[PDB]
Amino acid sequence: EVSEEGFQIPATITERYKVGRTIGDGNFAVVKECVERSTAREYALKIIKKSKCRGKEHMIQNEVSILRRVKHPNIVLLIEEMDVPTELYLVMELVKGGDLFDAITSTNKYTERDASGMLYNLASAIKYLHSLNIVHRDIKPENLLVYEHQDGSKSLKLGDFGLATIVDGPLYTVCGTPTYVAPEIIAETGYGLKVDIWAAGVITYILLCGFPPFRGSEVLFDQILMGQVDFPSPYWDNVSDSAKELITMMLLVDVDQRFSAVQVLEHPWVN
Ligand SMILES: Nc1ncnc2c1ncn2[C@@H]1O[C@H](COP(=O)(O)OP(N)(=O)O)[C@@H](O)[C@H]1O
Ligand SMILES: [Mg+2]
Repeated sequence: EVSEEGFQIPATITERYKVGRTIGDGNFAVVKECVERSTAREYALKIIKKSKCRGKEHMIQNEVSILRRVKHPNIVLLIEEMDVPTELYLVMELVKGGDLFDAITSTNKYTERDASGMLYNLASAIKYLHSLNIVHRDIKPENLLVYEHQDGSKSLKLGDFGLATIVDGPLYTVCGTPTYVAPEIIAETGYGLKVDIWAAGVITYILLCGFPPFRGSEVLFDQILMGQVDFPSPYWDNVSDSAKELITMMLLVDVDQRFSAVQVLEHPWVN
């Protein structure tokens, strides 16, 4: 069985799953809808194209090592994995509401009730990862999935563990998306778990006004290193002081003063 992209879907996958349409894509993966034949239950099939070397070998990947460990309602669950020489197949929980990048483009901005609930979901996921010493390093809207409840309410689920790792002393790899990257990453002075809180702070800021706190014009990186968070008029005039205070504590350049996920969850705006 060959997909439209040319993927040679393993026999064991096609035996138990009916592979459907592409529901999402990224730089490294193609994600499809699929249906477990025995139950008619829907799942997502994530297909990761592995990095090729000279010769017949392919480079090894880290994502499954982290995904196997993580089980939380605000994290996309891994169901099964199938490694073949050229690609890796991941059967995951299907999140029918799509991603937060498309949601933000469609809706523009959110109410404080909606944004606070979304931050509670994200900070809940981060608290759980940080309890396991796992830093995600790629928290941003395209990696957040919108779960739609039977009553119409929504919850966020964190996905894409492609850059995730274990923090056992400071990390130095410069990685991430400029809009969401913590100043200590760009500064190359050593970073840890709280780069995820900075990313969450940037997302919360975007949810309430529709644009990021550091937009640049070099100026972008200088803005991030200085960390001056502005709440410009009229866009932020009707937003509460409580929301602004929490976003400020999440976007502190001083990592020791910056909130932990626990401190975010304890803040009155998310309670
Ligand atoms: N489990 C899932 N359920 C529904 N859609 C999913 C999904 N996992 C991923 N997606 C969609 O596929 C896109 C890319 O998947 P992701 O895991 O982020 O791959 P990547 N590393 O290439 O960026 C996501 O932005 C989202 O639109
Ligand atoms: Mg992604």
